[PDB]
Amino acid sequence: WMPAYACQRPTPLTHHNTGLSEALEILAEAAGFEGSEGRLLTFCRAASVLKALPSPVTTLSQLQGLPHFGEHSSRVVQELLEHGVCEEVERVRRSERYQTMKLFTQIFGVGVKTADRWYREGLRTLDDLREQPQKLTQQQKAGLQHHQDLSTPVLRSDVDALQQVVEEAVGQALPGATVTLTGGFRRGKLQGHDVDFLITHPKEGQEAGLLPRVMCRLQDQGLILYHQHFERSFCIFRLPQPGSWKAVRVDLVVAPVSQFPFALLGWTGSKLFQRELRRFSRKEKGLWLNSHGLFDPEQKTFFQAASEEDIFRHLGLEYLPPEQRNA
DNA sequence: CGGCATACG
DNA sequence: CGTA
DNA sequence: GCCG
Ligand SMILES: O=C([O-])C(=O)[O-]
Ligand SMILES: [Cl-]
Ligand SMILES: [Mn+2]
Ligand SMILES: [Mn+2]
Ligand SMILES: [Mn+2]
Ligand SMILES: [Mn+2]
Ligand SMILES: [Mn+2]
Ligand SMILES: [Mn+2]
Ligand SMILES: [Mn+2]
Ligand code: NA
Repeated sequence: WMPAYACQRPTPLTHHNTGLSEALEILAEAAGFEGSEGRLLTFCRAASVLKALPSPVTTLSQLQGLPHFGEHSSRVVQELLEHGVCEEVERVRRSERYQTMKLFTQIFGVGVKTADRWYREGLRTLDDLREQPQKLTQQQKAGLQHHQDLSTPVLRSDVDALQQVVEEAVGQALPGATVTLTGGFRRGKLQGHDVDFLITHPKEGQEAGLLPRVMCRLQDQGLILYHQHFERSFCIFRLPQPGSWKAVRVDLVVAPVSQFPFALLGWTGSKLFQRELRRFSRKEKGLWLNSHGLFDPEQKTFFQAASEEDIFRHLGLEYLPPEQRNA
């Protein structure tokens, strides 16, 4: 009925089990904060299964046979069905550890391992970090300086304005180069916390060296509040606002046209969808997938793809448009 | 039991 | 280590 | 935590 991999089923952005999936994703996030990547994956996959269902789960019976639902995740759902609340989920939500790790890892430049060390050192608030600035990287300094703006949702109106600015710099850097919106906005999201663009050129090889030229041109237009210094740039952009501006996270990626379908697939997401697609590729088809290509390790050859549709066909999967990849 | 995606900065 |  |  329900296939076991997220890449085998459509998952829309909005669905019929929002509250249940949100609770399982709390437990997934908490597992990640404790270094338990296996438990994180199971809770993420269980949440995703619910997102793919055609109607609301009303009774425990309806979980029988669903993949990734065992004793633990089924108990979470049963408590939510019976009481409207899962005691374990609420305990996590309320915990100082969860709240502080969430706060710290949401900083650009701070991962789980840094947040955990800071937690163990007794630090709890952003102002605690600002009081010891010499212990921060340039990237963390930027993430902390801009943290408030970076916590404010990006709207689709913002995205269209940013895309025009990036296109202008890309056109000067290399006439004929193209700019494609990726990430969650390509999956149909109306808001996000960052904007992603994928840049290529129709003539293989002409894109070499492009990203430095693009960044220099954005920087001299005064639009770059932060960048590293390549084929991936993780920036903070200055975005105009009524009578002011706000900081926005923007990722710029370059790929040659031979790699573009793979890069588009990977950068469009969702994260879980791509992990599941790569898992499926390797475990079920014996092929190795990343955002550069698809490798047959037995013949030692790369698959040529001209489209995302090609890639799904290579893997024997029915095609899913981006708006159904919201695993 | 082992596995859990796979890259770049 | 961080980032996607 | 769950799957094969
Ligand atoms: O930023 C994200 O979450 C994405 O683009 O999928
Ligand atoms: Cl684990
Ligand atoms: Mn348990
Ligand atoms: Mn009860
Ligand atoms: Mn994104
Ligand atoms: Mn991004
Ligand atoms: Mn590359
Ligand atoms: Mn084991
Ligand atoms: Mn375990
Ligand atoms: Na972070």
